[PDB]
Amino acid sequence: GQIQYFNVDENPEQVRKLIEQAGLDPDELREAEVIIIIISRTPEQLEKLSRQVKELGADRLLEFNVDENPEQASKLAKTAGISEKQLREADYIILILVRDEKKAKKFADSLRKKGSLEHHHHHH
Repeated sequence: GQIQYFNVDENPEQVRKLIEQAGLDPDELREAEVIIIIISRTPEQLEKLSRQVKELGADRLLEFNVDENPEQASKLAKTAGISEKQLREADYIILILVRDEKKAKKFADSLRKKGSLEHHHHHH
Protein backbone atom coordinates (compact mmCIF):
# COMPACT_ATOMS: atom_id res chain seq x y z
CA GLY A 1 0.00 0.00 0.00
CA GLN A 2 0.83 3.74 -0.11
CA ILE A 3 0.27 6.77 2.18
CA GLN A 4 -0.40 10.37 0.98
CA TYR A 5 -0.54 13.67 2.92
CA PHE A 6 -2.34 17.01 2.24
CA ASN A 7 -2.37 20.29 4.27
CA VAL A 8 -5.85 21.97 4.53
CA ASP A 9 -4.57 25.61 4.71
CA GLU A 10 -2.02 25.17 1.82
CA ASN A 11 -4.04 23.03 -0.68
CA PRO A 12 -7.69 24.03 0.23
CA GLU A 13 -9.14 22.96 -3.17
CA GLN A 14 -7.41 19.52 -2.98
CA VAL A 15 -8.85 18.78 0.51
CA ARG A 16 -12.27 20.22 -0.55
CA LYS A 17 -12.27 17.85 -3.57
CA LEU A 18 -11.17 14.77 -1.50
CA ILE A 19 -14.03 15.31 1.06
CA GLU A 20 -16.59 16.08 -1.75
CA GLN A 21 -15.44 12.93 -3.70
CA ALA A 22 -15.89 10.94 -0.42
CA GLY A 23 -19.59 12.15 -0.48
CA LEU A 24 -19.12 14.59 2.49
CA ASP A 25 -19.41 18.41 2.87
CA PRO A 26 -15.98 20.02 3.79
CA ASP A 27 -18.08 23.13 4.67
CA GLU A 28 -19.67 20.98 7.49
CA LEU A 29 -16.45 18.99 8.33
CA ARG A 30 -14.73 22.43 8.99
CA GLU A 31 -14.70 21.58 12.76
CA ALA A 32 -12.49 18.44 12.26
CA GLU A 33 -8.74 18.48 13.22
CA VAL A 34 -7.67 15.39 11.13
CA ILE A 35 -9.42 13.30 8.43
CA ILE A 36 -8.08 9.85 7.38
CA ILE A 37 -9.24 8.03 4.22
CA ILE A 38 -8.81 4.21 3.97
CA ILE A 39 -9.31 2.45 0.59
CA SER A 40 -8.54 -1.31 0.14
CA ARG A 41 -9.37 -3.89 -2.59
CA THR A 42 -10.99 -6.36 -0.12
CA PRO A 43 -13.21 -5.27 2.85
CA GLU A 44 -11.14 -7.64 5.08
CA GLN A 45 -7.87 -5.78 4.24
CA LEU A 46 -9.71 -2.41 4.73
CA GLU A 47 -11.00 -3.55 8.21
CA LYS A 48 -7.37 -4.16 9.36
CA LEU A 49 -6.18 -0.73 8.11
CA SER A 50 -9.11 1.27 9.62
CA ARG A 51 -8.43 -0.40 13.02
CA GLN A 52 -4.66 0.34 12.60
CA VAL A 53 -5.38 4.12 12.20
CA LYS A 54 -8.07 4.00 15.00
CA GLU A 55 -5.25 3.10 17.51
CA LEU A 56 -3.85 6.68 17.04
CA GLY A 57 -7.29 8.23 17.87
CA ALA A 58 -7.75 9.97 14.45
CA ASP A 59 -10.42 12.74 14.68
CA ARG A 60 -12.43 11.65 11.54
CA LEU A 61 -12.43 8.34 9.57
CA LEU A 62 -13.92 7.30 6.19
CA GLU A 63 -13.71 3.81 4.63
CA PHE A 64 -14.17 2.52 1.01
CA ASN A 65 -13.64 -0.81 -0.81
CA VAL A 66 -12.62 -1.21 -4.52
CA ASP A 67 -14.82 -4.35 -5.07
CA GLU A 68 -18.03 -2.77 -3.59
CA ASN A 69 -17.48 0.84 -4.90
CA PRO A 70 -14.85 0.78 -7.75
CA GLU A 71 -16.08 4.18 -9.08
CA GLN A 72 -15.71 5.95 -5.67
CA ALA A 73 -12.31 4.31 -4.96
CA SER A 74 -11.20 5.41 -8.49
CA LYS A 75 -12.50 9.03 -8.00
CA LEU A 76 -10.53 9.46 -4.72
CA ALA A 77 -7.39 7.80 -6.22
CA LYS A 78 -7.64 10.19 -9.28
CA THR A 79 -7.95 13.19 -6.88
CA ALA A 80 -4.78 11.95 -5.05
CA GLY A 81 -2.93 11.73 -8.47
CA ILE A 82 -3.10 7.85 -8.43
CA SER A 83 -3.82 5.82 -11.62
CA GLU A 84 -6.46 3.01 -11.72
CA LYS A 85 -3.46 0.64 -12.31
CA GLN A 86 -1.65 2.05 -9.24
CA LEU A 87 -4.85 1.67 -7.12
CA ARG A 88 -5.03 -2.02 -8.26
CA GLU A 89 -1.34 -3.02 -7.76
CA ALA A 90 -0.86 -1.22 -4.38
CA ASP A 91 -3.63 -3.31 -2.58
CA TYR A 92 -4.51 -0.22 -0.40
CA ILE A 93 -4.36 3.60 -0.22
CA ILE A 94 -4.21 5.85 2.88
CA LEU A 95 -4.90 9.63 2.47
CA ILE A 96 -4.16 11.86 5.54
CA LEU A 97 -5.62 15.41 5.87
CA VAL A 98 -3.79 17.60 8.48
CA ARG A 99 -3.41 21.25 9.68
CA ASP A 100 0.47 21.23 9.71
CA GLU A 101 3.36 19.39 7.89
CA LYS A 102 4.90 18.04 11.18
CA LYS A 103 1.50 16.53 12.23
CA ALA A 104 1.66 14.27 9.12
CA LYS A 105 5.15 12.95 10.13
CA LYS A 106 3.95 12.55 13.80
CA PHE A 107 1.25 10.14 12.50
CA ALA A 108 3.60 8.47 9.92
CA ASP A 109 6.12 7.70 12.75
CA SER A 110 3.60 5.12 14.12
CA LEU A 111 2.88 3.58 10.65
CA ARG A 112 6.67 3.23 9.93
CA LYS A 113 7.16 1.57 13.40
CA LYS A 114 4.23 -0.88 12.78
CA GLY A 115 5.67 -1.78 9.32
CA SER A 116 8.75 -4.07 8.74
CA LEU A 117 10.66 -6.36 11.19
CA GLU A 118 12.57 -4.61 14.05
CA HIS A 119 14.46 -5.78 17.21
CA HIS A 120 17.98 -4.11 17.13
CA HIS A 121 17.49 -0.55 15.65
CA HIS A 122 17.53 -1.87 12.01
CA HIS A 123 16.41 1.36 10.18
CA HIS A 124 16.05 5.14 10.99
